Amino acid sequence: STGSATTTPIDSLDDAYITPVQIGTPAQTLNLDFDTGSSDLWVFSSETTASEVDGQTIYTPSKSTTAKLLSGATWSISYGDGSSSSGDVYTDTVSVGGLTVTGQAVESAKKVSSSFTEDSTIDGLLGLAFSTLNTVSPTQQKTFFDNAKASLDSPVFTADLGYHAPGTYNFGFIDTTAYTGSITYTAVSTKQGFWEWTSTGYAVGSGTFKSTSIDGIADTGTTLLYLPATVVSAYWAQVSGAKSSSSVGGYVFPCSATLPSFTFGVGSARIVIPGDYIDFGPISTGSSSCFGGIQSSAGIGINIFGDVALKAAFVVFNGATTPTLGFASK
Repeated sequence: STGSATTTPIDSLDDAYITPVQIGTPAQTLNLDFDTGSSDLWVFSSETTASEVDGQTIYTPSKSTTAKLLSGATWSISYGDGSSSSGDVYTDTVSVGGLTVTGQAVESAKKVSSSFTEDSTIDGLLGLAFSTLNTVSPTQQKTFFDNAKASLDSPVFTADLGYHAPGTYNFGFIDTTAYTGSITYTAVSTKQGFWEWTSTGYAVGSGTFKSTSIDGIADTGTTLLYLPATVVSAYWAQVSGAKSSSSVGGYVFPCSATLPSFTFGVGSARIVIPGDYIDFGPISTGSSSCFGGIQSSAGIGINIFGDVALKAAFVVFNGATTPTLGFASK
């Protein structure tokens, strides 16, 4: 089997991407944030505290003839940005782009933190990291991909995120029309539950490539590119007037700037992030200070190849017995 679904930016800055997902019988379609950095499929629901729902579409398990309470199961997750959610668990039928999993754990939110409430466009998360990170207790549950994998034509999914435009998540096949040149594959460590890999270095603009190992995670659920402070400083030093602002919470730059590209290495191959991908717009409405898309990972504790990086590539999440990651230009 295979599946193919379009993923769409939630706003004009590509702050996140949503993908329609069918849950239950009859189908209830929710727009979920596909997140290769976590492993819970959770949704706003009829059980979510009313004051914490503000415009999201909810899953109502009582209206699904295939929903079953997973008795005694609870979940609770906290993400790197301090956001969180928790609740109980149903199993139900879940379909993405024509690919169907029966008995998928659908984690129903009883509580969500303020940033989730405040984002009316995201109805939940669909985790695509390794199932070892799943938070369901006392019986850990599998991700949608883990459940689908054996049925897929090939045990892979691909992320093809757009810049200020829709893109595609495919399951079970590699669309050879969706990228240019060849796909370069690179090793993955699953030890921390992430799609963790090591970039071979970077360049800023037309500058020379610096060969240096950068361990980090391929994370569609993080907006920006978070890298070591040394790398980030080298980038922003090429932008007149750019500075790290403690009050704003990262590097800002004059909105009048033309940003340089940023290149990262994948083995001997190179992925080029155009300068415009690194512009996240005014820090507040009407400001001439703009927020940068490349930020320091210092104090996160891990480097993160988030959407800013991934959207410059066609990315293969290869779930073979020994997982690997593939990157192609597009």
